[PDB]
Amino acid sequence: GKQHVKTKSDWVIQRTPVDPEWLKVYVDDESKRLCLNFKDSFAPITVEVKDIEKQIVFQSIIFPVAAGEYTLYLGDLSLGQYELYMYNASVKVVGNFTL
Amino acid sequence: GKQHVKTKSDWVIQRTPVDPEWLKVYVDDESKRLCLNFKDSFAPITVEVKDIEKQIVFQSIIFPVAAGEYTLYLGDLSLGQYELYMYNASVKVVGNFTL
Repeated sequence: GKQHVKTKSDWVIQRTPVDPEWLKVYVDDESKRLCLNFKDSFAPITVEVKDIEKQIVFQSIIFPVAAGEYTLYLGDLSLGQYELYMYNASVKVVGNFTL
Repeated sequence: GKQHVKTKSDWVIQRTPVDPEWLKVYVDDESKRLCLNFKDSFAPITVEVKDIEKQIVFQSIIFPVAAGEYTLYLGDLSLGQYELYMYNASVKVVGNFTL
């Protein structure tokens, strides 16, 4: 029948310096796209974009199941200054950009 | 055009103890199933099972895109004693079980 397997977890990330370039984010202000390039796969991460009046104007969850480029579509946004906030249990990422 | 957005990452996980029950592993020796229950979503993780001669008898990548239970079928395996090893860039997990 069904039995618990006693496991031990070694969180190597807690003793391993992280690559400053694990994530590279770009904005294309012509096509109104955000491009997120992950060097390795990663846990799902929530992406929020906030305007100058603190309105959340875009929210999505990205599933980086493989290394490579993930695109987010910001076509519905006005021009202006935006804050990018990405988060999950492991990391919080902040940046700013203009459309 | 396309412009780099400077981002600052805060790796919360590097300074935060992780719930020892983040992952619960079970084995059903009748159905020859391994069951992996994640409390939260997680990065893709490689699952390897080794026999007493250290032959790798099962190897697969799991994609824990949502919290919940993931099942792996071990029908190819003999009755016997096995070592479990699961790993990605962030964690290594070890346990042992019987079929």
